[PDB]
Amino acid sequence: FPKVATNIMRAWLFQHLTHPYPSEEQKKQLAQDTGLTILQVNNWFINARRRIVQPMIDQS
DNA sequence: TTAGCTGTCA
DNA sequence: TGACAGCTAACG
Repeated sequence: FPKVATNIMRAWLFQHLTHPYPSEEQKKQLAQDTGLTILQVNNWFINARRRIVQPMIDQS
């Protein structure tokens, strides 16, 4: 929900459109850089992939 | 058994 | 768009 939390999560995503699956090291590092919880970080990407990444694939 | 994906509500 | 119950794939 934090406006900042979105930005930090958006960057890594588009910085890894081919491998949008972070590691346990990056998951916590994102959580610390956002203050969110691990579960919050986990769910965000899973939603982001099918709402940000996948739609662009369809357009190709 | 855990990471990830689908379906889905407020 | 952030939640989580439920199903699915990579026997210890």
